[PDB]
Amino acid sequence: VRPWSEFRLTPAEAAAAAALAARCAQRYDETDGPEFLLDAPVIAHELPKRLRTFMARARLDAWPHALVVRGNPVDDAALGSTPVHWRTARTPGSRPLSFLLMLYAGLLGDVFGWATQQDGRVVTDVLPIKGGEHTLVSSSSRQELGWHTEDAFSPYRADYVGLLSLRNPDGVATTLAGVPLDDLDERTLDVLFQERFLIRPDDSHLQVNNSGRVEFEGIAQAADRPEPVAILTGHRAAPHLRVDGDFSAPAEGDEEAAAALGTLRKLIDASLYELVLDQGDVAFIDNRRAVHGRRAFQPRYDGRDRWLKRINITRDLHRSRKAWAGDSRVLG
Ligand SMILES: N=C(N)NCC[C@H](O)[C@H](N)C(=O)O
Repeated sequence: VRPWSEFRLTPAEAAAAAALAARCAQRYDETDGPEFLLDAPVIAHELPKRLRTFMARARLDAWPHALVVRGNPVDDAALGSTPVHWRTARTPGSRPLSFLLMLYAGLLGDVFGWATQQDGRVVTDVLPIKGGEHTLVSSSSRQELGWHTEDAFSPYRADYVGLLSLRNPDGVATTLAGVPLDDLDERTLDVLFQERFLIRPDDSHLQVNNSGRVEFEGIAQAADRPEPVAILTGHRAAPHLRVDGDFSAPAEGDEEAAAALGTLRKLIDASLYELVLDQGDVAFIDNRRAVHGRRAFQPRYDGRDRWLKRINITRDLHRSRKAWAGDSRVLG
């Protein structure tokens, strides 16, 4: 038994999906261009039927922390070396796989980016950046990426975070945890459902981690003057989760909130588990049910580092209307 739902492509299905992505790469100039953003969800209807059935059903299941699709071929020679930075990471070798991720994502919802993250790209990059080993962002390595809800600070955070493993030669684990419902007593649960916590945007939204835009103003407002929010929402028997293990804090001087958050931290630490995304594996993490992170690892810096493409997905773009930063697909 596993806490995520898993699908493995047959070689023929994987080949068909790859061919569709390659065709898109031939026909559109970029993945984040207006044209492909609009067309991808309909082109995705041509993906292998068994995969479409999996995506449609698994998303409606009550339990999974992620939807995992194994078996997409990746040829390291065609892919080329791991980029040294996200800025130069739209390499020709990675381009078809970026289209593939977008097509899969279009089966689950509306893709979007952030004006304040990797230049507002929709398909973003996860890779280790030399000098940035001990940071709190996804280009870290030697320091573990602590568990968190993606963009916890924001009402407009993704419903799903998609990850496509381009290479992962040393098998570094992604970490996941759900709400620790088997261990949270009722009183603690009660407190976590109340608006008694603070966050802050994570460091990926800092100007220094981009190559402004007015949207950085909103990040500052969120960091300097966070509004108290709940950590748990929805059904008490299956709550949605909004927390960042590093940045969450209790409301000022609220020791009962603090106790609940401390207990939560301990229970999530104790229940955190590993998912290894091997080369060609794709995961869609349910960002309402689960926190995620990434284990510490020693970076290589030899051209073959671990490298993922990544994408934020919402079930409803209109929920972030307020934050539509000039365009509906880049938020802030
Ligand atoms: N490090 C913590 N706890 N949170 C922020 C990490 C996030 O995954 C951020 N969006 C990033 O990609 O680096």
